[PDB]
Amino acid sequence: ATGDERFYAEHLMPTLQGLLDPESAHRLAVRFTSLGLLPRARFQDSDMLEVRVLGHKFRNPVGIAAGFDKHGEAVDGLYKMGFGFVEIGSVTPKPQEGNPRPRVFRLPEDQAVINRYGFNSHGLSVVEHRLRARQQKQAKLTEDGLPLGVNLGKNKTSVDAAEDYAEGVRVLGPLADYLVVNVSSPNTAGLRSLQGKAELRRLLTKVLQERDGLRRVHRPAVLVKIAPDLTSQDKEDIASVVKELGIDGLIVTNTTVSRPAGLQGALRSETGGLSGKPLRDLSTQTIREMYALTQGRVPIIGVGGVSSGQDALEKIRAGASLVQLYTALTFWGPPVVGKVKRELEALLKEQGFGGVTDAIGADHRR
Ligand SMILES: Cc1cc2nc3c(=O)[nH]c(=O)nc-3n(C[C@H](O)[C@H](O)[C@H](O)COP(=O)(O)O)c2cc1C
Ligand SMILES: Cc1cc(NC(=O)c2c(O)nn3ccccc23)c(C(C)C)cc1Oc1ccccc1
Ligand SMILES: O=C(O)c1cc(=O)[nH]c(=O)[nH]1
Repeated sequence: ATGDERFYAEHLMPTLQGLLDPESAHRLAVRFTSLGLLPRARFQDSDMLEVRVLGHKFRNPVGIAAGFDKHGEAVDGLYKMGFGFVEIGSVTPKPQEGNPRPRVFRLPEDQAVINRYGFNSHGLSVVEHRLRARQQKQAKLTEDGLPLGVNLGKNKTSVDAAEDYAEGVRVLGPLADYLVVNVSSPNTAGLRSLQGKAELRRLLTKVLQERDGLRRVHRPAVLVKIAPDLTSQDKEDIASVVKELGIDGLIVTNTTVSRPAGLQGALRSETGGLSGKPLRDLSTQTIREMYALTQGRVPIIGVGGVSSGQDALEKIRAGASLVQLYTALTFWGPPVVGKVKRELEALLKEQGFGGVTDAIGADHRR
């Protein structure tokens, strides 16, 4: 536990959060990150944290989840924070404002957040030019083990979701190491309902056709991001279509529209997706189920409620090859990234694993 770690968690972050509502704080965090105004990330990544998956090398398995850098403004500052990979978005085809404010809420007693941003997005064209301005720098980062993902959304007024996602593949696919199709945002009408098995097969067939049409060095992996709120039938159907079509991986999970018993925050009954600690074990159980339904042959990125090495390793043993976090960054600040990495390496050694790779799916072999 470095000095920075306790100072940020016990003094600095609680003070700033006391002065700034969550949306204003989010905006200032993006600005400061984009300018490089961050503490020293001292942790050096060891060989045991390296993972090779989705056609790329990841120097460590801890990424920043979608929704923090929605518009691609802070990618290099996020690598400087120590993340092994960065995912931007969600990005919609046209710019759109999102839902009226207030639309973000903190539940500090639960280590949780509720949000109904509604896909506020600068749009594909603005994000395209931002990534083009650093495209070759990113190629060098990716070669050195720091890949980039892009998360694709749809506009609120769209009549055909599949054409929204196709446009995103055509415009940002050539700039991404992997693309994400959300079947799971809680704050757009009809989005998650993209589950009708034949409809989902139609959607993903069109996405993969568009992807396969891109030139070889600009052809990304394609992943599906799902909610934790699916029925057992929904999960069976998703696993089936994913294997049938050759989808490259899954992200598990988005926020939940459930409200687990025991939440204490005054704002627990606000509409929106809940993230952070109340989501942690629901997300881990969804990883465990999707890994089994796909026979361990489809890489999973595990996400929901991760703030320690134990949280990360539980998801890896359940089936994740990589993990992401977001809500913990908002309460701990930048030092949380090195904390998770240091604790994960210690636990791997304690449990007798040679590295991250040896622990993926290990609970299923017991
Ligand atoms: C404020 C906020 C905005 C988010 N926006 C997006 C988004 O645009 N697209 C997406 O796929 N997930 C979005 N997410 C979900 C996260 O990517 C992640 O799946 C979820 O928050 C669980 O991780 P966590 O508990 O570590 O925060 C958002 C989450 C939060 C808290
Ligand atoms: C990494 C980070 C995050 C945040 N905060 C948020 O992002 C945030 C929040 O506070 N609530 N929230 C709800 C939904 C979504 C986001 C949020 C803040 C604010 C408290 C200013 C600062 C941050 O970086 C620092 C901290 C110290 C020194 C240098 C950089
Ligand atoms: O409201 C959004 O933009 C949003 C919130 C969230 O939790 N997940 C997502 O995919 N989008």
